[PDB]
Amino acid sequence: GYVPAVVIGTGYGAAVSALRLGEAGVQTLMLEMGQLWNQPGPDGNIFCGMLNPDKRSSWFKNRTEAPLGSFLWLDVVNRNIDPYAGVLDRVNYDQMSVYVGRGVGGGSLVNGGMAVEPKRSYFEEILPRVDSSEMYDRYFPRANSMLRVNHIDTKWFEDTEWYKFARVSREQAGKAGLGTVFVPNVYDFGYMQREAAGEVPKSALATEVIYGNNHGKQSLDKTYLAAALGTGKVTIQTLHQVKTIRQTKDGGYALTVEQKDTDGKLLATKEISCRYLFLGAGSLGSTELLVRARDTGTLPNLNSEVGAGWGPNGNIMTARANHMWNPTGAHQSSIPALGIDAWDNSDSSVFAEIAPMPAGLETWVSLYLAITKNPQRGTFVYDAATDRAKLNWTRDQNAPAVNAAKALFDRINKANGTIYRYDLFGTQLKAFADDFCYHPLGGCVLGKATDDYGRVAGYKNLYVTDGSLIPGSVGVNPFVTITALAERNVERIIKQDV
Ligand SMILES: Cc1cc2nc3c(=O)[nH]c(=O)nc-3n(C[C@H](O)[C@H](O)[C@H](O)COP(=O)(O)OP(=O)(O)OC[C@H]3O[C@@H](n4c[nH+]c5c(N)ncnc54)[C@H](O)[C@@H]3O)c2cc1C
Repeated sequence: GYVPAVVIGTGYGAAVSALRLGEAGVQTLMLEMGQLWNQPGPDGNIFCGMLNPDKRSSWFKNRTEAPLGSFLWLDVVNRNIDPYAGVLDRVNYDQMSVYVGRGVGGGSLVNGGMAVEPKRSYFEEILPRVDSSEMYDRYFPRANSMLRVNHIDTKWFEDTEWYKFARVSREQAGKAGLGTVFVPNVYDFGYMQREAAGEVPKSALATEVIYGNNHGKQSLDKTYLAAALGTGKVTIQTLHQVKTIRQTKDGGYALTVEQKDTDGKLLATKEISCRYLFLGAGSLGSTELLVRARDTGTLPNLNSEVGAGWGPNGNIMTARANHMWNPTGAHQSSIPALGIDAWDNSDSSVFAEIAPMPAGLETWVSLYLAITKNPQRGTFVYDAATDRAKLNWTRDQNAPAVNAAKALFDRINKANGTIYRYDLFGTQLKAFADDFCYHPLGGCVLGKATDDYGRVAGYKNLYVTDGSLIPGSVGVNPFVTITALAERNVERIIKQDV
């Protein structure tokens, strides 16, 4: 049927949008292709941990996979599984694998919780048409509060075995003249202290994050989406995937929406129409919907920028082998707390999170997820034969990102007399993982495919809200930027359009 506003997806852009729509009195339906994650499973927990993956770990795969960096220790726990509506989706393109969350809350279910504001001078570089004072004065603070960002206690951090891995890389980096920074998070650090004291059920301290956290992590279902539901004007329908979007003859938008069960069986195909349509399906999902709509003729006035301008936030993973006298610990909190900030907006910039590893025994490995400044961009290109967007990104397009990450970590290795690991990513000697992405950005870039508030060019009352808006790079973990931009956008759209 008809509903005034429809929001596609339930990640950061979607959740912000729906809350503010509901507070404005606009009856809003959110359509989420994944599950509402609230049913205890066979182990009594909602989510599987990284040491006990099962079908809940994976969106329609037939075998579990080790977390990137940890195959050498965690392939032993991998098992065949039934394809199921699990929480983490590795989306494979030709030369890039993009990891995304599937469920009510999107990537907030599976992410590391790291809540980082971009450097203002970099924000101003990447989005020169956006008023940066309103962002820093109003919208970043608003996002920080609503997301429930918090800060680790420094004495606890210094003392606990669960962060030895972070302290080891801090000391090594310091020998190279390189500084670290604490990383704010939406995981409750007070709860985490109580986990270490044996006072509450463990989650971060029980090798959970990338398939969800059973405790501690304030994902969007607890924050923005709970508040949106609280308005009395928002509902969420799950296992509902939007397939097509058209402008109806009488105005507004009509959607074809497939309802499936958790085995992927098609239960129904529904038509849902609306006055206001907000896309929050992610960099991948929103862009795919719009490239499909353009190239199959259902939104024929979409512009040529739809699909363009994608980048992986310069994501590169690498690892160093510590000296035997610098063990990183068998017990590593699954939530990172420290990063190395070597980001000065130049082409050598690196912001790298000191990543835990889940093996649970001493490996001497330090793992890092680097964020770099690489101008290369890909394009999503509709394939009408398979009805899919294809991302045309080739691995050599990540050479600038690898080069920047390598130059930084070479400094650390030189200062400490250490070498890289070469065996963490596959059998072939490869120190830098250069064909994954946790932070997809772009495809429907703000001011290119849309106006400066995410209004899709060529259409009225059609909005994009999410990581597809960002021009390929933000220099930090992206969800705070997505959230703050979405706060800015929906406030203006409600005032001017609704
Ligand atoms: C392993 C991992 C670690 C990460 N760690 C961090 C971190 O610590 N800090 C950080 O800042 N970022 C992190 N990220 C990235 C962050 O989660 C991501 O940038 C945001 O979740 C993107 O938000 P969007 O709203 O764009 O989008 P997203 O959160 O991906 O949500 C899109 C939602 O739309 C749903 N959907 C898609 N298509 C459709 C459709 N056609 N119909 C219906 N529903 C649909 C989809 O299932 C999902 O629930 C991480 C991500 C991963 C995968």
